Amino acid sequence: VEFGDPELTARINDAMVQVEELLHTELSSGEDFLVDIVMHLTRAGGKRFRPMFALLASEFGEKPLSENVIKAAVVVEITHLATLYHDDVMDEASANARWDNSVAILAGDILLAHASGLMSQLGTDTVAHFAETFGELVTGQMRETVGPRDTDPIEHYTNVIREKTGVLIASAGYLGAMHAGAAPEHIDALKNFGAAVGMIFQIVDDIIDIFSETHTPGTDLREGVFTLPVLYALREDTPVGAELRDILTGPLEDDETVNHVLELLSQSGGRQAALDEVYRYMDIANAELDRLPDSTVKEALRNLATFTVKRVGE
Amino acid sequence: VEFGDPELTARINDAMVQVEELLHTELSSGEDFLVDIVMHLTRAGGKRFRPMFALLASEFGEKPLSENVIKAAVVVEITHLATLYHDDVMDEASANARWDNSVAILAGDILLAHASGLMSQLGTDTVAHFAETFGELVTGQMRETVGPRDTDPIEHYTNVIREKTGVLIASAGYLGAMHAGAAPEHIDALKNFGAAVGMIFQIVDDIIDIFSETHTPGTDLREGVFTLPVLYALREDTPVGAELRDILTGPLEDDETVNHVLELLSQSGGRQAALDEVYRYMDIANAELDRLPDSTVKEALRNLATFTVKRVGE
Ligand code: DMA
Ligand code: DMA
Ligand SMILES: [Ca+2]
Ligand SMILES: [Ca+2]
Ligand SMILES: [Ca+2]
Ligand SMILES: [Ca+2]
Ligand SMILES: [Ca+2]
Ligand SMILES: [Ca+2]
Repeated sequence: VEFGDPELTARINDAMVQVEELLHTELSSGEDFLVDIVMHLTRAGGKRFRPMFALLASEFGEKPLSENVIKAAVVVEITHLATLYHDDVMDEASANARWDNSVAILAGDILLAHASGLMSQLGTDTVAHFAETFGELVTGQMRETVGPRDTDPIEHYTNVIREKTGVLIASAGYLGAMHAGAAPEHIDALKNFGAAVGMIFQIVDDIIDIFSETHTPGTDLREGVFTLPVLYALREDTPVGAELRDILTGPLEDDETVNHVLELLSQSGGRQAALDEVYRYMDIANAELDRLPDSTVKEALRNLATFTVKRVGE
Repeated sequence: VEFGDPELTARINDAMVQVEELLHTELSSGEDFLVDIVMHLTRAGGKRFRPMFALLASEFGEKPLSENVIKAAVVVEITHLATLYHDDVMDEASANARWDNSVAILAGDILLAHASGLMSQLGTDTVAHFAETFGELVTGQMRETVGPRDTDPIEHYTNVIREKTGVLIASAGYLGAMHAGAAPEHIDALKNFGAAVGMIFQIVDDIIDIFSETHTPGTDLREGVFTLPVLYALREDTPVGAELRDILTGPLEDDETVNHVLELLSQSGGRQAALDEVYRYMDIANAELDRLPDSTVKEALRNLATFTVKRVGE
C-alpha cells in the first residue's frame, strides 16, 4: 500500500512481491488436474490485507521481512483462501453443482495441506498457534451456521466476527512479529491490535451496508442477516424499535419493505450505537499500539484503523 | 484385535483404549454447539484399523505404545474421520441438505484443527509428513472426482487407491514406528508395508463386490464405478471383452443388465487378473516384512495381509 514513509512503502512492496511469488508457487503445486481446478477457482486475487499486516508487524522485530516472515504471511493468506472456498460452498445453502461443491471443498483442503507444509518449516509454535487460530475460525463459521440459539443476539454477532474474522488478522500480527524476532510484549500487542482491527473493519462494513448510498444498501437485510446497527435498533423501547420488531420476523423480500426498514433504521439510534462500539474497539486498538515503540510503522497501523473509522464518523 | 501372542493382544488392547480416550476427548473439544454437531455426525465408530496398525508398528521401536505413539495414532484416525466427512458431502453428487453439507464440511475442518493441535506436540517432522500425506489423500479424492481423462483407466484406478487409501495406512506405520524410536530402515519398511496393504484391502474388497454372493453384488457397477476386475475384462480381445465394452457405456440401471454384466464378468479373465495384482502387492508386502526382525508382531502383520488375501484366493 502507500504510507507516509516512502522508505517503508518500498520495503513492504518488495516483500509483498515475495509473498505473491511463494503464494503462487503453492497454489500451483500438485498434479496437473488439481492445479487446473485451483487456478480456475482462484479468487482473482484480493487486497492481501492479511499478509501486508504480517509484514508491517515484522518491522518491530530484529529481522523484518525475513524469509520466514514471508513464509508466515503466505501461510496466513493460504488459510484465508481455504476458508473462503469452504465458506463459498456453504453460502450455497444439480449434478453440475454437486461437482462444483466437491471441487471447492477439495481445493480448500489441498490449500490446508500446502499451508501445513510451510508451517513444518516454521516450527511447532507456529503449528500450535495455527491450530488454535484455524479452530477458532471454523468455530465462527459453525456459530454463524447454527445461529444465536437462545443467547443475546449482540453477543452472538460479536462472537461470530471475533472468530470468523478477527482471529486470523490477529494471527497475521502474531506470526509477522514472532518470526521477525520481536519482543514478546510487542508480539502480543500486534496480535491484540489485529483482533481489534478485525472488529472495526467488519462493523464499519456493516454500518456502510445499511446507511450508505453509492460508492444499493440493505444486502445483509435481504439475506435475513441482522448486523449490529439493526440488533441495537431492535432493542430500543421506542416506536421505531417496536415497529422494527414487528416487521423483522415476517416475509423478507419485496423492495418496498426493505426500503421502509432502511428508513426506520435511519430514524433509530442503531447507527450511533454501532459507531460507539467501533470507537470502543478503536480505543482498544490505540491501547495496543501504546505498547509499541513510536515509529512510522506504528503510525501507519494507527492510520489503517483511523481511516477505516472515518468512513463512518469522527 | 486377536493375534497369536496373547501377551501382544493385551498390550495392544490397552493402548487401543488410550487411543479411544484421547480420540473422544478431541472429538468432544470445543464450543457446545460445535461438539453437539460433531457427536451427532460421529460415524458410530469403526474398526480403528489405522491406529491399531500404528500401535503394531511401534512394537518395533525402543518405546512401543508410548504416549506419543498413542497421540500419533489419534492424529491418523482424526485425519481419517475428517476425510470421510468431506468425502460424504461429495458422495452427495434442499435447504435442509445445504445445511447438512455446511455442517459436515465444518466438522471435517474442526477435526483437522484438532489434529494440528496434537501434531504441534509431536514435532515438525510429523507435521511435514502429515502435510505430504494429507496432500496425497486430497489429490486422490480430486483424481477420483475428475476421472481418468485420457490416461490408462487401470493406472488411474491404481493411482486413486494408492492416494485415497494407501498413503494414510502407510502413514500409520511410519508414525507408529517413528514415535516409538524404531530404526530408519524399520520405519521405512512399515511405511511401505502399510502402502502395499492398503492396495490389497481395496482390490480384495472390489473383487468381493463383484464375485461374491452373501456374507447383493454389483454395488460399484450400479454407481458406474468400474474397479480392477472390470477394467481388466474390458481390455480382453475375446467375445466377452467385446460384449462388455458394448454394454458398459450405455444406460446403467435395470437389474437385468447388471446381472448379465455380472455373469459376463464371471466368464471373463478379470477376476484372476485382479487377483494376480493382489498377489503382486502381497509379494511387495512380504519383501517389506523381510526388512523387519522376526517376531510375533511381524507374523501378526503378515497374517493381517494373508487373511485378507485368502478371502478371495490362495
Ligand atoms: C472464512 C470467511 C470469513 C469467509 C467469508 O465470510 P463472510 O460470509 O463474512 O463473507 P461473505 O459475506 O462475502 O460470504
Ligand atoms: C477419504 C475417503 C477414502 C473416504 C471414503 O472413500 P470411498 O469413496 O472409497 O468410501 P465409500 O466408497 O464408502 O464412499
Ligand atoms: Ca459467507
Ligand atoms: Ca458487506
Ligand atoms: Ca432518514
Ligand atoms: Ca466416497
Ligand atoms: Ca465396497
Ligand atoms: Ca458364471
